[PDB]
Amino acid sequence: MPMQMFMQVYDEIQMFLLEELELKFDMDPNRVRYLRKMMDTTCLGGKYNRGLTVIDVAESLLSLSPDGARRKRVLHDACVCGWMIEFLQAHYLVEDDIMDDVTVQCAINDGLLLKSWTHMMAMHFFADRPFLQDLLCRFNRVDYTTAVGQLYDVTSMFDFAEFTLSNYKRIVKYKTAYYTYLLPLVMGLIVSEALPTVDMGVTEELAMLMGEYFQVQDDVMDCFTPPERLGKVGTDIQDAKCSWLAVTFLAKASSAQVAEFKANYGSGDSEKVATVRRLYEEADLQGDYVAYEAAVAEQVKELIEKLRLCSPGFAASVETLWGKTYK
Amino acid sequence: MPMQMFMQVYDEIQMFLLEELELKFDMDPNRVRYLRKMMDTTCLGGKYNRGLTVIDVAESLLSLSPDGARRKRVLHDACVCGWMIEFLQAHYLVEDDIMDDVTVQCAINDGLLLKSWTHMMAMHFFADRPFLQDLLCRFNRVDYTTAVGQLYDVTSMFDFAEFTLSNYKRIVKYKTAYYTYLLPLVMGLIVSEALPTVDMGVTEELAMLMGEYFQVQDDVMDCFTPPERLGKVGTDIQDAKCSWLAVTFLAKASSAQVAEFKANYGSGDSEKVATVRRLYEEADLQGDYVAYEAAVAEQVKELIEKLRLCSPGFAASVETLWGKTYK
Ligand SMILES: O=C(O)Cn1c(C(=O)O)cc2ccc3ccccc3c21
Ligand SMILES: O=C(O)Cn1c(C(=O)O)cc2ccc3ccccc3c21
Repeated sequence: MPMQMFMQVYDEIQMFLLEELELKFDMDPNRVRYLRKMMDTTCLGGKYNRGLTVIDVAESLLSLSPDGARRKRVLHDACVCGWMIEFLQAHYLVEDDIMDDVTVQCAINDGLLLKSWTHMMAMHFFADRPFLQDLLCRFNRVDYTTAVGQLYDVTSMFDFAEFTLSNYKRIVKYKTAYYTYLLPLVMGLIVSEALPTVDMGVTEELAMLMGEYFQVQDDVMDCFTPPERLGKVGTDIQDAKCSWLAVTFLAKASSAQVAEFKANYGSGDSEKVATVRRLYEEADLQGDYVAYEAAVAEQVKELIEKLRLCSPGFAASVETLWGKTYK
Repeated sequence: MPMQMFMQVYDEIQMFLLEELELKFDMDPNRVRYLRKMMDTTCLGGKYNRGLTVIDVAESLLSLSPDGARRKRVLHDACVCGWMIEFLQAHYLVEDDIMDDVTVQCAINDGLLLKSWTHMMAMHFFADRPFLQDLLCRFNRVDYTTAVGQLYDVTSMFDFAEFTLSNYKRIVKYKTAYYTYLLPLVMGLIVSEALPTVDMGVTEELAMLMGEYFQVQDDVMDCFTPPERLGKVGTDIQDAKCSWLAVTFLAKASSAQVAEFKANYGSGDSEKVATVRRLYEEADLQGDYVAYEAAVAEQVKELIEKLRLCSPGFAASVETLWGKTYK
């Protein structure tokens, strides 16, 4: 039911956005169809885990409520919010695709339209909701945060001085955790009108920890999960990314090993990448990964309990989010 | 005084944005300085005619008022609004520079930050102004409009069917007129609290006409003004742009001339570009330019009078905007 509900609302948002262009922005059918296809290609394909998280938070607050004929209103709002994040994520992916000629002009334009669509859908569907101003401001701030996080990530090499766990955490927090973990949880709370009933501190902390757990797992999979299983080719080593593997390796490697790492990192050359993988393997980083992740897991599991004592319905949605991340 | 005032407020906005990053977004001095330099490079250099228009509208409404100790408040607000448009323009120019690798990653990131900065500066400087919500919504809608205009422009060739004056007007209106002419005039009215005292219809019409007059002049200069005088190399012919010259030529050229135009347009080849220039010259389009612009001038001069009979102070600022465009 959640996925079927989410797809049903997508059709509603899409029809609104496309008719608005036709009726108010003087768009020709050809461009309207081009935008329908582009919207489908960029917004549909994934697992929708950011969007579905909004539904799961709202669904937990209806079944485990702190109501009647207005249930379908909360679920609909959860779906528009879910699509705002999915469209913002779609916007970032297009931006990333430019980062790595009418095709370039169209990709840039798609990036701009996807972001503008998040505002358009909010302004229409939530037009007379009292939460509209707070929702717009939290969304925009998270978007700024992400772009700032993207700066810390893209310029993490200037070179190895910023390869620290505190800077890694700074990158994860700003680049990933705010829009991937904090925002879906917060949007599900906004639509349920249950925002001041939860400890934001514990939630922010949980979002940053789950973001950390997810990014650490993502960094490790990028290096060790083969392309057919991973879906794409792992490029963190070549790109000289400030990854969890790099910063953990640099704190436990010997001076010679660090010298060997510095001379081989950030190169497209097959043998240098293999030397890096060999160094990670030999420094028992896959073992350290298990312990770091299990220590994060202990911290996550402890904070969910603190949350459950004041906000039970919310803690069970933060538990399902965690289960998805943990597996 | 306007320019000195505008630069003084830029220093204030810049300091706010940069301190906000340092104190609230955990930014290191190195990146703060990098962003100061990028902000200066992208926002400072031009003639500031969009930004200054906001000041000139507010200045006309203080000297020709429909007040006392709150004069400096209106002028300050006019300067923050002026910088919002200058930053949005800076955002579009960066986006255009990508349209024609840490440099590409940084340009994309700069594009995102410049747009996010327009929201950040508005949310801070106008935090408890009652006009904040209306200002944010009008700004965002104009930004969407521009991206839609950029779609009509970039895909004007699909090929010659869209080379009509009504489509040219559609491109100009959405791509240029809304953010260049309508928005600065509207923002100067918002800060002066004189928005419902003016006929929006006549103003929209004037903005679209001045936008048309400016784009027609810009299109003609791109073709005939030499690179040392123009500042840059004219590429409209090569790019196969839906320019005023192209659409006017296609309505007055003979079937053979149109055939000759179609076989030569949209090519980088020096001889084909020269053939296009020769066709424009031989079809007396520089003569037609004078008559089209003078007919637009007659329409502009007539609408300013209608505006002056109800909103005199506003008409004199729309007159100065016009004088700048006309010369
Ligand atoms: O579908 C996604 O957005 C990505 N994704 C995937 C995936 O199948 O790629 C698994 C998984 C687990 C938890 C998530 C939590 C927040 C956001 C995304 C998550 C996620
Ligand atoms: O400075 C600019 O923004 C561009 N510019 C120029 C220039 O010197 O390039 C002349 C001129 C005249 C009128 C304008 C009206 C609105 C926006 C820009 C205008 C403009």
